Parts: sequence; C-alpha cells; structure tokens
Amino acid sequence: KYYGNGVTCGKHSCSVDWGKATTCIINNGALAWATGGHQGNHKC
Repeated sequence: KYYGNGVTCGKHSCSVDWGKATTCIINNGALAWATGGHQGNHKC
C-alpha cells in the first residue's frame, strides 16, 4: 500500500522519505521483533 509512495525497505531495516510517515517502519519493526525476522522481509 505505502511501499513505493515514499516508502522503501532494505535488508534489516526500512526507511521513508522526508515528510513521510514512519508507521510502516514501526509496524515492520514490531513484526520483526515478534517473529524474529527482518524489516526487509516485511511489507507495508
């Protein structure tokens, strides 16, 4: 949904453009922590 609209993910972490929300980063981080995965594997 947000990926591609100022939102992109790398290997272990995600990053957004200036002025964009970090909600995807937070959610992907939480999912990574819960599952023991990586933000680059999670989508948003």
